Amino acid sequence: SRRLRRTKIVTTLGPATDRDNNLEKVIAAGANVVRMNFSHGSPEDHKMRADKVREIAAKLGRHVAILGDLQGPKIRVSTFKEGKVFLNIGDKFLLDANLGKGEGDKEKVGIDYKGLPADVVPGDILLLDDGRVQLKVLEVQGMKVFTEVTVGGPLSNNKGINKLGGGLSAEALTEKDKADIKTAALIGVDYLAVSFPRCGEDLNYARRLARDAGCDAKIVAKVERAEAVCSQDAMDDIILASDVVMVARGDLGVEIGDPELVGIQKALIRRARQLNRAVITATQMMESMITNPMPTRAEVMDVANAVLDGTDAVMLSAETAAGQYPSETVAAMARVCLGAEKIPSINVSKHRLDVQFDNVEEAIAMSAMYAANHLKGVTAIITMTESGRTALMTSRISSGLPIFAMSRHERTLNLTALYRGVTPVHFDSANDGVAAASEAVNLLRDKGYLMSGDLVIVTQGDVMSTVGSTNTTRILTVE
Amino acid sequence: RRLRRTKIVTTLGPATDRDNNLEKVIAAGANVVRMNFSHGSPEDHKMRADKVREIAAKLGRHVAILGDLQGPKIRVSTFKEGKVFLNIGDKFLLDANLGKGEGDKEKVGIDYKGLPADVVPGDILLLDDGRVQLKVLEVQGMKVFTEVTVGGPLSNNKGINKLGGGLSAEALTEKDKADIKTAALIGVDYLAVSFPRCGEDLNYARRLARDAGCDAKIVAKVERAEAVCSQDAMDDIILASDVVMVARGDLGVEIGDPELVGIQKALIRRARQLNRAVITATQMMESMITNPMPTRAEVMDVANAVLDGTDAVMLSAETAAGQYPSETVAAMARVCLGAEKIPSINVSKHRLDVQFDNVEEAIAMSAMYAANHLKGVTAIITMTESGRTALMTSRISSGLPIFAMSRHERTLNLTALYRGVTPVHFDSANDGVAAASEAVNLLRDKGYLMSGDLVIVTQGDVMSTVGSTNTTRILTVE
Ligand SMILES: [Mg+2]
Repeated sequence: SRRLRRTKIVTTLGPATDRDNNLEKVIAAGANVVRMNFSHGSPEDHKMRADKVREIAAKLGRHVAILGDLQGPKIRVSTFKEGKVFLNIGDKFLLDANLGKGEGDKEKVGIDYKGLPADVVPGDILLLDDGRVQLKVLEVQGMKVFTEVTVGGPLSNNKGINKLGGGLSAEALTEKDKADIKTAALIGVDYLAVSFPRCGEDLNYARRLARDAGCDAKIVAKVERAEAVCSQDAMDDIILASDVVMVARGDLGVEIGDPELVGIQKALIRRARQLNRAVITATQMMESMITNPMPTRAEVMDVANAVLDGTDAVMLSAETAAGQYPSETVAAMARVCLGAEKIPSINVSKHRLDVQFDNVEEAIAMSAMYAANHLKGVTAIITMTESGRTALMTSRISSGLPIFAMSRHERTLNLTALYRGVTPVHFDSANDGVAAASEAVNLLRDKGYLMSGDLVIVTQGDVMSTVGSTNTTRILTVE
Repeated sequence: RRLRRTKIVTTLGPATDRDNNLEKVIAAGANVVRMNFSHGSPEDHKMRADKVREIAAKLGRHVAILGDLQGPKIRVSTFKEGKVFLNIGDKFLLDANLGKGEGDKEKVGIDYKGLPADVVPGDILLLDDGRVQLKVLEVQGMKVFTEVTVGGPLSNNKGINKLGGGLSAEALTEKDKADIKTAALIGVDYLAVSFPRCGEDLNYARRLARDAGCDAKIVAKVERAEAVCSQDAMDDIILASDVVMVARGDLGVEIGDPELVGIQKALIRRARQLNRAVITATQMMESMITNPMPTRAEVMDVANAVLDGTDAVMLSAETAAGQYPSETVAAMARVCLGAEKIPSINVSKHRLDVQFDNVEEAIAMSAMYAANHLKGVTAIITMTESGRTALMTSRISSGLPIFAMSRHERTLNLTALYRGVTPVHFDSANDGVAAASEAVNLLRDKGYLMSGDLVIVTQGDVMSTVGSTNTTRILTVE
């Protein structure tokens, strides 16, 4: 009975995590979900990493989900010779769909996204590398787009382009994405994230490609486009077509304003939890730790306010994939989460006043959380669920308490590793009813989670039938 | 045009004297300039005060001046050369006798001669915001033997903190006493007291200012574990203060950067509950000392302090010593405006269950209740010669602008700190509804209000020399 971190940590893999024994150290420091970024590496790199993740998990007795993250369309500026100059005034600058590796410097670079000329009209603003360069388009002729500076700076190889506001029509699933879905299906990823989705139909397309390959992974919608957050209908359309919502702040904040991002993040987290979906807060939470062994105060406050906003999880990218302190960044991130979770605000719920359920399992989950949060002496909620679904519904409700999700399936335990406050715990008993319940309570005891006097809320499916699911709460005393 | 409500406090220094940067930072929207007595001579601050009042009279703006005492210098003194060190169990020593004798081989001087009797075997000293650490082994006489544990570079004059509370240094130094006299000569609007353990410290500073002829409003820098250890300690500090400053630098290093979020939030809420203003302080956009754009985490930090309900957000080096002082101010402003649209920070419970025993506070509260719930209201106008109704009304979350109408320059500069408050000079010689409508028409003629608009006005209307604000008016423009 030590306080358990509730907020979950997603960590991208890469060179920094293959080198030495770092992957193992980042799992030990507390990673719950490992992210494979298909933007880099080859299928054999990702497959080899998947084997070493599962082996390390087996050895450490940890439950670690695998997330596969699709690249989506490369809307970048391609490559020069290596003269990354660009000035500040009103120089002209060309973007030419037809151009290979001619140095920018002047007014020329190629575009990987051939379709940009159809998508921009004079007076549109293109932000390059998150806005550290900007350009105003004067004219579009054929596959050439003639822009002027506005703001300036350094312009390196393959840096991204975002249109201010929505606008581009590049298709979400690139051919590389279809191949990579086949790879994530072979690896058997637990979650599969779709870049640049326009609406929910893009997500349905990716989910079917995954199905046709044999993979029923849960879909993470990457919310990176002004088009996804421009109205509550748009936002609901994306979320409902997802199993997990990923709040991807880099591109999304460049398109709409960086100030308007804070409202939008809070709104997406709140809506995801209302629709019984989990949510990741992502990009580069603790950027400064690519380089330095300690976070920025601002980075701490960022992570902590994501925690207080209701996020299931927070994500590291280059910090763990390419940085100097992979396990250290995890350790720090975990400390920030533990800190922020003490704040009374994120411990209390209204318990969905004015919400009506039409689902017995959700009723059980909601009334168990209500009992749990208000009964003196409760120290844990236990969800015996082979699908994980009770754990998802209970974790939608804020609380200081740990939720223990008991299942016999590796896929369910891995799955639940992403959920807020959920500790997946392997359980395979042959008992049912109160015997299974008490055997789970005593297993949790033997592991250190419960003490001999505690009260525990238990949710279970008990019926004389093959029809139906979780329909039972028990309030038991340990030992 | 929708107006910014969160105020911006900008520290002065080399980068503000240079070129015409002071005026630029004022034009971009600085509402309070901060003179940091840790650096510079008294004549530098006197010069800058003249320059700020010149620029503000020029631009028709009201800019408050805040003076920030240095407090005790708990630092590492200096050494010949020694800006580097390794440590996986290495020994280090602090000895209070030393002027400039080498870091490495475990020696440096302490400027706070009282550190050895405050550390006890097992204590950790975090140096340079914890970038180096030390665990204390032994202390004999005025020497303190430690081992290094966490390490790195140790430059000149870097600070020391004890993990948790502990240190017993006096809050008001002799330098602080000299500088309280300088701040009195300048005539600062706000005066910030470093390292206060309890309200008594603030009371000492305030008497020193009083003896010097200075009635500045006192700003408690909350930098110490001892100040947030309990709700009683926190109230003791806040009640002795006029303004609360969440000084995240030292306090974070003392209680742990994680605990700092909830402490900041607590401190802001309690400040506002007790009818004081609050400033979230130090290095809010650190990145822009060097880079022309802020870090996304800095934007997140800033906007969440807005949502937390701060009166003001503060820039240090960004404006005193950086390359982009006016541009940092403008970035900070855009973030503030963006964050202020979030419904969260626009809406109030209007102090359910709270009872007033002050007519003026009740007038301010019913004023804001009306203003926030009457369709077509576009401004609240507090007619107040002290500003006290502006302080009170602005305690209440709203999207609406509060125009604070006084005839006194010190009241307008004072209120420049208050969240959502725009000071406007007004001096009518008419009374009652006359001066009321005169003020409304001034605000319309200045472009602030449109002819259809409804406004809420608070003032004092009574045929007596007894009392203050006691009236609310809901008027229609033109
Ligand atoms: Mg699969």
